[PDB]
Amino acid sequence: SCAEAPNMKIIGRRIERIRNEHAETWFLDENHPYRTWAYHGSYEAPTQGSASSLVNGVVRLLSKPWDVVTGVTGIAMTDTTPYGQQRVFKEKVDTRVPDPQEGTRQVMNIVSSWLWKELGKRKRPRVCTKEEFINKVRSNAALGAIFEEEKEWKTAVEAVNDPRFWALVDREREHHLRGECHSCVYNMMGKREKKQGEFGKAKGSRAIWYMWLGARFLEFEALGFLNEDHWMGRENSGGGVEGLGLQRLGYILEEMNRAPGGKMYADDTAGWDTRISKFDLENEALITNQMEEGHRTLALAVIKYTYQNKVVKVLRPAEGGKTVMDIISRQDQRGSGQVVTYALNTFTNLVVQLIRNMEAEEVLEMQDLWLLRKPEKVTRWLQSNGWDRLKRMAVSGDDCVVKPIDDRFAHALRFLNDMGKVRKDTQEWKPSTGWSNWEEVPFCSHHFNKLYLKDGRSIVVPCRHQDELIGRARVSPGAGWSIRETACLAKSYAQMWQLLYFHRRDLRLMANAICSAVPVDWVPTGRTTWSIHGKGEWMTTEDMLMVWNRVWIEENDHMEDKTPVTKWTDIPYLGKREDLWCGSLIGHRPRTTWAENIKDTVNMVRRIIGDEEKYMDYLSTQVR
Ligand SMILES: [Zn+2]
Ligand SMILES: [Zn+2]
Repeated sequence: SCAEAPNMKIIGRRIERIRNEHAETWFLDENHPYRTWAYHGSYEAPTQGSASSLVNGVVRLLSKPWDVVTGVTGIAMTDTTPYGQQRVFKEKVDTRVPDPQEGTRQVMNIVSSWLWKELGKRKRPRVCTKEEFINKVRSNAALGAIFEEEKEWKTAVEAVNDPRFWALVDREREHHLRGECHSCVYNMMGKREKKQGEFGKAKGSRAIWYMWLGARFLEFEALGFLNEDHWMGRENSGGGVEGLGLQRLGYILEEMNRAPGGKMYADDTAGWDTRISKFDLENEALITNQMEEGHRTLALAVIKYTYQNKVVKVLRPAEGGKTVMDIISRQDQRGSGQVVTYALNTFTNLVVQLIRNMEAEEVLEMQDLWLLRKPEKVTRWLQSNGWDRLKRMAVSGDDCVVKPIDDRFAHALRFLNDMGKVRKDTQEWKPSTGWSNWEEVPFCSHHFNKLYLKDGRSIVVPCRHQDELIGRARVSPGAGWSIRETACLAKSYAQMWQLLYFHRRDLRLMANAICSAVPVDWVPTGRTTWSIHGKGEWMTTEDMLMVWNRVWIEENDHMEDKTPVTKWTDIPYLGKREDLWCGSLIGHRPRTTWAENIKDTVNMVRRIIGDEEKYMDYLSTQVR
């Protein structure tokens, strides 16, 4: 019910450009629903999104028992219509978290500037080049063109090979260096998901926003070194884990459990991106004091004009079926699709958890909440304990797992709530619940189990509820996708299961069915997960038994005995209790029928794709 006071001198340039590039249809809506955001104007626009997602036909026909399981059919029920997005905005994005008291702002100031120093000892900030951007971007990124001069392209790889795209970039950078910002504007779309189960992970209603491709280069140019040089990697950050895949996250949770201390706390912040305060964006900007003078100017141009002052375009339903685009402003919060969204969240989250250990270890008191009593004590505790507490953390974005020195961590909440990083689904002052067994700790939408191998070895495999994995695969990201295109996406989900969730009985059988129903020569396409830890080693025509040995045996630094595994039958499953607990259907009437007649179902899918294609029998590589 307060703010914004829009800094019109910084954002007003882009406002009048969007206004005057639509000056015939620009108007001011008196009935706009934006309470905590700064409204600027509206103009007519076509509709976008869909009330429901299309279902992958190949995966659906090969997963009949789950047509009645609400846990998997609900994942395809995402809503992206302008009405569905506005329902998310008024609930999760149109908020205002009160300012932390002055004493709390001091701790964040001290700890943040301390971590940037530790993070930049073995590393050196630098500018990122044009060729680094051309090699990193995939053929189909988000073009995100919003202006007239920016809609000259159709694909992302097409733009980067055109000297015209790098001409618009040079002008905006020259606009930045002169003190203005002319074209860095966010596109915002929303997803309202019909959800969920009790403790189902990963997917909730959220807002997705990103800038256009040229703006994200200037973003990647000034601060892209955080991702390219692996500043949030575990080797350099201690508590980070950037770069490690789902085949390695389990070992860290096990590594932490052996160290002495209390329980393992994996509390989850509700709406982490929205809970970012204007003081945290200042503390994240402390990295600017380590850059060369040419770099420092480019960085502040991105920070002041893209991070600390944002302009967003949002759709909204109007009268008579027509829709309309809104222009709004916001000074705090984090855009979900900023180039360094993951790195800046991992940093801030490390600072938050570092502070929470202080409140538990009786370093900070309620005195310090409203005014720092003795600020000389904060820097002392960080140098004799700060790095020891980072190495007992695992932070990936807004996901964190902390191993405190004792169980006073569960009650250290006053500094946490004042910083706005409130916990999800808990009373404001109820102590946090901890985990005694690391194999139950949630982290990155997964728990991690220890799989004992046939020859006396062991890997730590990732695991999650089975309905979330089948439901995701049954989703086709767009209409008009061909039969071949949907089959290649089905092959990607199947071969991903063969690499990470092979220990699940239903997933290995369904994967062998999909691989037996999709032609053997066809190259898998698509994106099976948007998580940073899904490195995508399954996107290949290579024999999945070969790639299994590479990520679990050959290149596993936790596996000293590197003797290869020859058969798929030599790799066990989880215990039937653990498999059933995570959503398996072993023993049920319809699942047993589906397993018996899976060859008949695979043969029918083969006829949809074509009798002419060459197929392989991956079901005969499994007898049990
Ligand atoms: Zn700009
Ligand atoms: Zn499990």
